[PDB]
Amino acid sequence: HPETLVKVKDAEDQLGARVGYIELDLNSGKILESFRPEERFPLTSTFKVLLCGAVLSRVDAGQEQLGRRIHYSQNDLVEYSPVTEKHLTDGMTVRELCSAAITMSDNTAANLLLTTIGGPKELTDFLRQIGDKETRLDRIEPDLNEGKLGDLRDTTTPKAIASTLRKLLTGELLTLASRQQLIDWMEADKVAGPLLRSALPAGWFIADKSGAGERGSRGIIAALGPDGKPSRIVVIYTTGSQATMDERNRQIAEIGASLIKHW
Ligand SMILES: [Cl-]
Ligand SMILES: [Cl-]
Ligand SMILES: [Cl-]
Ligand SMILES: [Cl-]
Ligand SMILES: [Mg+2]
Ligand SMILES: [Mg+2]
Ligand SMILES: [Mg+2]
Repeated sequence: HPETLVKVKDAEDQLGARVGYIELDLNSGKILESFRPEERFPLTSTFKVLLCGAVLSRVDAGQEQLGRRIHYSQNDLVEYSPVTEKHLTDGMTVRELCSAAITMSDNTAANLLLTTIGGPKELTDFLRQIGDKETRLDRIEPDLNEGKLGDLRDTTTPKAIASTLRKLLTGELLTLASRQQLIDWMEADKVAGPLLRSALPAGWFIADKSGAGERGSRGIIAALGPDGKPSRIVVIYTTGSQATMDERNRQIAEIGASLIKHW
């Protein structure tokens, strides 16, 4: 809706940074609204959904088991790993790792899952195979969060990842069991949800993944809608701002508030 565009522009002005935005109709994939939809932005932790989609695709193909236990070491632990920090001695199952990676944004969990699939290049190959010609993962956590000026590594476009999310959550790319598991992880309660959850009306559905990185990078991908069912995909990205984190979050949240008000 045009009012949302005005709020996207106001966010650019307040943040001193580009903001990319797309809304899709979930059933049809029709683009309902867009701003800088084909410009590149860092993925940051939004990639963790794509990662777990690649894992679930392997499960469906009999190449991975959700109950397989992954053993790792102290040196595998990277910053912002609140779940994996608690399982050095006992390990974690693949299922537990995806839950941590999505719901808790656990960085080491994502790195371990990347090992299970064979690395960033294998994620990128999975994306290409399902028809995403843009998204790329090149590095692991935390370096993928760098957000360097002029760097194409670890980026997507709003349009590309919106379409990819729709492929993962709807249709037949994943089995029903895997689709539902991915949605369940994305819908699970989180510690704080400033970007969209804070705007979402009661009774509405949201399955989301946020991301935050260096150099102003921030984003969210979501499927949301009224009456306990999703009906739209929304993607919002920004990078480059040196405003405070609170200001970044507030500006993105106001985009979401507009989307809901003008739904
Ligand atoms: Cl535009
Ligand atoms: Cl564009
Ligand atoms: Cl492995
Ligand atoms: Cl959030
Ligand atoms: Mg060991
Ligand atoms: Mg649930
Ligand atoms: Mg809840």
